[PDB]
Amino acid sequence: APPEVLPTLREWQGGQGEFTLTDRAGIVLDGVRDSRTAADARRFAGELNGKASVSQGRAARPGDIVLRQDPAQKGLLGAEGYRLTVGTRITVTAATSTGVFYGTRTVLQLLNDDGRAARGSATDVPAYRERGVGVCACYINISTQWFERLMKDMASQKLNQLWIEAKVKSDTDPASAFWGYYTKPQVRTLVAMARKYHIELVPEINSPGHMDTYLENHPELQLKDRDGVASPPRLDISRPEALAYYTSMVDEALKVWDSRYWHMGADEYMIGSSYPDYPQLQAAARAKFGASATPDDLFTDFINQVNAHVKADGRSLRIWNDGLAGKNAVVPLDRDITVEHWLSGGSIQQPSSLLAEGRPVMNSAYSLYLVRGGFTMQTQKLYESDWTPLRFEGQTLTQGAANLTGAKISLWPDSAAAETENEVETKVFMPLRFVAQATWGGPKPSPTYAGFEALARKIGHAPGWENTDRTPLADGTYRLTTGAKALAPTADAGVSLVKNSAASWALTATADGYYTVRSTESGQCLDAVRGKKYLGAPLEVGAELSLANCSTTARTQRWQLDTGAGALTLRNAISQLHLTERASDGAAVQTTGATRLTARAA
Ligand SMILES: CC(=O)N[C@@H]1[C@@H](O[C@@H]2O[C@H](CO)[C@H](O)[C@H](O)[C@H]2O)[C@@H](O)[C@@H](CO)O[C@@H]1O
Repeated sequence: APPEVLPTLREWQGGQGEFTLTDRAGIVLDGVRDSRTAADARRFAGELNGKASVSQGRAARPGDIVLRQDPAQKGLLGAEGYRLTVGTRITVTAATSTGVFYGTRTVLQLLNDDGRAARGSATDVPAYRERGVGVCACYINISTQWFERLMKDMASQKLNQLWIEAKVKSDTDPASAFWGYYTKPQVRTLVAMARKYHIELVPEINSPGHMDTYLENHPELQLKDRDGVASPPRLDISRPEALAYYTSMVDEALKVWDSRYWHMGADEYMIGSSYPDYPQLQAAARAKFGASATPDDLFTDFINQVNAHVKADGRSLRIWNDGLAGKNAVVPLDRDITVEHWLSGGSIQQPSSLLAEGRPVMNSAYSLYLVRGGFTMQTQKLYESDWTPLRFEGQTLTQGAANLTGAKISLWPDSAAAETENEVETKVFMPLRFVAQATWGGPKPSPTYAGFEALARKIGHAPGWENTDRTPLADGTYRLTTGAKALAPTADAGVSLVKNSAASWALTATADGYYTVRSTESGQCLDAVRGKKYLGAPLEVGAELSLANCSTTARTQRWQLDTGAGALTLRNAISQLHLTERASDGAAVQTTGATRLTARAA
């Protein structure tokens, strides 16, 4: 029988007998020297969580796990595939560091229960080259700790691509640097994680619309209608300053992400009925592309100019598909632009038509979305329907195509205060295994979804997934102090740090890894409801915290306890800002710094 591993092996030639892992076992690297494979192999020893260790100075022998990097196997194993033999040693042979790494992901699952594995062999090569999760970390901020956990689980399931839409805190354009954002050091930590776990990051700055996270303080870059009224999320692609601004931000972002791909988004610029309100678009289209040109030609030209820009720096461009609707009769989309297909309908170009242009096409179906406060993909029905990347929105291919790159699930924060990142982490568990399985492309693991879920939950998270303590305080009543000031209810539902206050708080852990923080004196819960909102979330740095009637559904009343130096800081689950004493008046406000609080039972 094939081993019960996920994703499944493309095949399995079973024999009788078993391999048994002992304490004296070596991990032996006896192919080409590769410092990345070696570093991976040292981490792998720890992930196995027994006493096996990397050997040096000897040949492979019975009992070893052998990791053999042989570039001459590329024609059989590709860039990511490996050969696995389980006999009286385990041998993983691959052409690349990544193929060895994926072989080790299988070995972890084979040996988890009792250190024994059934004998046999497999050539295990992925069916698709892009096997993805996408996270829109926009408006809100999604913690780097959450991303590290996701990437470990992705790697454990041989997923290899992480799309991230996020805003780098900008030195190029400081007027865009309003929360949420990632600092450049934080982005570099994500880059390092992805290198460790053999994931390719694919960053996006959406354009030329959906730019309200950049253009808020740039009224001069916002598109204006016939009457001068601004469309705040949109650049005016008829003007030279649009491209100049956009490529300046791309260039800054590529310096930190250092990715091979750039995703510019390029969703539909506006509905067709809106073009008459911006007659500069048709005018510029005609000016540049002739009497027959339409605004869609201008839009596609904008994309092709970004293409030229990023190609000059050795990168490749990707876009969404929904602005490709057969209306750009003069200016075709450059055929080396990867199209990620998520939406069908109307005259939106079909996947078959895109693939016939010879360009790369990824399946990013709507049906594989997770949305805060909204749509949840139907993992069970998809599994039962034997979903593959051939199953696009609006069109099933019956024949494969080499330029179909693969597929990804996508995690969106539309109602950003409706669900916490920890809730989303729970929700994505089975989606992740589903997409890993469908894109790696081996035999279906179980005829039933129940069997697949059971297996996936038995295998569980990657080794060492946990990277935080979610419950560092016993539930109870505490004074929360900084010097001789204690957090307390103050005027007008406010909360301040108050000298010699006796005020105390009931802290109670929640199911999703946070705490509610409830006034002993008032009975009201610590909340974030004041200041500017984006997607319903209180994202204003400097906004006052306040007290409100305790509500289980108010995710803004959930607080993460970040610990350090015998103290804690309180991070709002939704805003991801920390409780901070405001110097002028002692008010508790939310900032990207923090006030350290000592918890004293009380
Ligand atoms: C064009 C469109 O409707 N796209 C939808 C997604 O839009 C993204 O929304 C996020 C905010 O959550 C951000 O503004 C991105 O730039 C934007 O592309 C998104 O709403 C998803 C999920 O509902 O649906 C469409 O893909």
